Amino acid sequence: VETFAFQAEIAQLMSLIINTFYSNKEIFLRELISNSSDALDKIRYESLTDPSKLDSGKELHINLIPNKQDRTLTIVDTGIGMTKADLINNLGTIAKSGTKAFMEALQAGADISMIGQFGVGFYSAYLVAEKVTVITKHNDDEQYAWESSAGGSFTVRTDTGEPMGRGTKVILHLKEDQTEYLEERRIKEIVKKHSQFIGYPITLFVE
Amino acid sequence: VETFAFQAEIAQLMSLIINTFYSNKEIFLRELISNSSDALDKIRYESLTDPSKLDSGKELHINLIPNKQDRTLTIVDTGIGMTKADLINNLGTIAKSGTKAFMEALQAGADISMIGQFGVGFYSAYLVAEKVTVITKHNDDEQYAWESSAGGSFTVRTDTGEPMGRGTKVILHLKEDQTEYLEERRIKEIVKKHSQFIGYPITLFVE
Ligand SMILES: CC(C)c1cc(C(=O)N2CCc3ccccc3C2)c(O)cc1O
Ligand SMILES: CC(C)c1cc(C(=O)N2CCc3ccccc3C2)c(O)cc1O
Repeated sequence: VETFAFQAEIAQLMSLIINTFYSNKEIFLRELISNSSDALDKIRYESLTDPSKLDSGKELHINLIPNKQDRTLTIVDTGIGMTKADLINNLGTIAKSGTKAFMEALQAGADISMIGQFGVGFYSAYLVAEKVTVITKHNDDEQYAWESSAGGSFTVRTDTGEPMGRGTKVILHLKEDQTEYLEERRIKEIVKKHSQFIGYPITLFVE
Repeated sequence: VETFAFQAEIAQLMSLIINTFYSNKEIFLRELISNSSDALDKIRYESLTDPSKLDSGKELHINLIPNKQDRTLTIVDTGIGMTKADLINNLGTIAKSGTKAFMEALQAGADISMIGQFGVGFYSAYLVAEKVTVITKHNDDEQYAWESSAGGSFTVRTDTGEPMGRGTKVILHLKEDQTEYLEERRIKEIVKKHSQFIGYPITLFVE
């Protein structure tokens, strides 16, 4: 288990998300699904010119898995996945994101729902989750587990639990008062409201 | 001068944009600026780990250049730019875009303003332009000019006019009835309405 610090501005953004009063939390799901879609776009695109990249799974889809007993909502995709390095650079640093622009926007009148415009939508997970686990598998690396309850750090370790094939799985350990998002009709409502046009099957599992 | 065919679905999307009655054309600028921003994000990001990528220009900005005499609106950025190959793959084929999802969305109630959600916002240029020229320079290639008046094809050639350094320049040869978008106050209005939060300076040139 390796423990890393978030880049300062990331930590600041996370704090903002966790601490700002903002009721319209449901947008977290849209942003996660949107990331999934992007990742699926990427493998689809690369696999045009190299079909062997599908050897780890041809089906391109997104699964939504609620679990009331564990109080978790899991979003799984069969997208391109992330290597260890992608994982650490993309989740722990500003990278190609508009972290700064977002935080500045928030001061100039913008609202949190616009987070996706700035390439940092993943962190909206922290509107509803006390902890977030990201399990990922890229064709070019082994399976890794990223994890963070915020507070300025995250961990990365190899994951030898259930091999995934290829893709990314985001496990949301929900806050106590956010169990709303484990309810079939609530989830259905949100997907219809915000993600009806996504170009990949979205399957909502039942319990 | 090499002449290429658009991938069928691209050609179909372009036709849709050109032929669909849709008054809210001003969104074209938002989408172009958004592409610019993304491209600037990318060079910013790569230049963290390799500062020599800025040798071709350290300033990261977007310029808006109207020209009433030529009836053109030009959008210039100092982003990462595109190689010849990126140019041909990214503008001529579906690539990583949601072209299909967009066109399907349009049938299921979506509207053209949502084009950006599907990674094909560039083509909104054809709401206002009869022709679009894209001049680009990536650190890893020479300067190239892409061009298309739609109708199913585009051309690519080396550009030895004015070297750019690094970046992408989108020249919009406006349709006769769209000279609206050469007016300083109109442009100002649109940038404020749709692109106020972009994280790079946007400079509007005067004539
Ligand atoms: C944890 C967040 C950030 C996240 C990342 C991915 C992912 O694997 N990439 C892989 C690389 C890539 C390439 C293009 C577009 C998006 C992505 C995201 C995903 O599928 C879902 C997610 O919710
Ligand atoms: C003609 C359209 C498509 C377009 C492309 C670019 C561009 O150079 N890339 C370069 C590669 C890249 C990488 C990440 C995000 C966007 C972009 C767009 C741009 O700066 C502006 C544009 O309006």
